[PDB]
Amino acid sequence: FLYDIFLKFCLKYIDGEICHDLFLLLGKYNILPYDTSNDSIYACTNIKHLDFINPFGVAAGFDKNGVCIDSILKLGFSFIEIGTITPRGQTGNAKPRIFRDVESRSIINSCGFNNMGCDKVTENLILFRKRQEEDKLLSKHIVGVSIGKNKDTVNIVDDLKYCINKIGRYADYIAINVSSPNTPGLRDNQEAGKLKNIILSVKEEIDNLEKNNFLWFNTTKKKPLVFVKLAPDLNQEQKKEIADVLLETNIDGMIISNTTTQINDIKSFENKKGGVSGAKLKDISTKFICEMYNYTNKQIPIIASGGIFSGLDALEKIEAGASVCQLYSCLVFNGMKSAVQIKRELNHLLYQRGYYNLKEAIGRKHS
Ligand SMILES: Cc1cc2nc3c(=O)[nH]c(=O)nc-3n(C[C@H](O)[C@H](O)[C@H](O)COP(=O)(O)O)c2cc1C
Ligand SMILES: Cc1nnc2c3ccccc3c(N3CCc4ccccc4C3)nn12
Ligand SMILES: O=C(O)c1cc(=O)[nH]c(=O)[nH]1
Repeated sequence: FLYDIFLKFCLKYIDGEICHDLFLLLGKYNILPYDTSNDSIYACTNIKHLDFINPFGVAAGFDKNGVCIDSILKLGFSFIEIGTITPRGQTGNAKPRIFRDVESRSIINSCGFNNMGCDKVTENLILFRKRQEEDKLLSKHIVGVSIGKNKDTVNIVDDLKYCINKIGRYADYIAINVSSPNTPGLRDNQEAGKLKNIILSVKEEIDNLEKNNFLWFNTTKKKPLVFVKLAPDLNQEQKKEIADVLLETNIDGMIISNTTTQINDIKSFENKKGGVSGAKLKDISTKFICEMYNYTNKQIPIIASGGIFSGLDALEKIEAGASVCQLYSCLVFNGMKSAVQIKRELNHLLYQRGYYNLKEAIGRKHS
């Protein structure tokens, strides 16, 4: 209630990234609210060995620098994708680079990987991983890392392999961000051939950490899984071309999806630069989940992202083929209550539809 009144005022009177930097500060000093519950095993999901306590996690770009991991996870989430991280720190693009429409529940952003750099973020994860040893309440909470490239870097691979060698020992999973619209020429890395080299080189570098170098100082105590974040602005030819790469390279998951450049039906996001996230992306990401779940013949697990605000929105994703649901615009528009309400909303529906558990619902639309 206290943070909900304050968030409403924030959305209508204070700048989007000031708000964002303000709440993250109230997180680093552990004064954000808490969601206490062991979470019903009813909603338990998994991607290989990654055991999620609940199907809801916080998507990348929220805790870019991993300075707020404990307080964000303590809001009722099972996992956090920290990043996107780049080898060297970046100030990103010119501000204001975050805008929101309340009536249509959407966000437009041209951040351009604003982060402290892989080395500083690694130290921030080391400190959370050290806390995770003493604090038992965060021992089953997964932390993923989204790895990217610096603006001026011509060879994406060198940057991705750099990131692995520093933060790889502390990640439960590594997300390859090849879908940023604010990093010039990055979506060109989603092309079948390039992505095949990317995934393989990234997987070789994770494998090499184990070959060359207690070691896995993460939740799993195992080597990080590899996920790729895909852009919704692709043709059917590319989406199927990618599927063959993901099936052959054996990617451990695929995050569907990132922000869109296609949504131009928002009047307040007209001449603002960046990708649109929120309630407008909802249907676009679900159909991309659907397409990819059948282009990859149900083999590659899916991490849903794009317009998830409710239990019905969450079930829509799970049934399309999603194993986990990633949040972002829900935390922005609905506030701190997001994961409490959405777990509750979903559990009501899982019972109402008659599923014994969540794992029974994954891809049941295609049944
Ligand atoms: C301000 C902002 C920054 C973002 N930065 C990143 C990022 O660094 N890496 C990433 O993979 N996604 C990033 N995203 C995309 C989110 O992870 C998410 O996929 C997107 O917001 C769509 O989900 P939503 O509709 O639930 O918000 C960003 C989104 C916003 C609004
Ligand atoms: C209000 C508001 N107007 N714009 C934004 C915004 C923009 C980008 C990312 C997050 C947020 C955000 N959240 C609100 C929820 C939350 C929870 C934990 C840690 C930080 C935050 C910040 N609140 N917010
Ligand atoms: O850092 C950004 O600007 C960014 C990255 C990403 O993957 N998606 C997004 O919309 N913004």
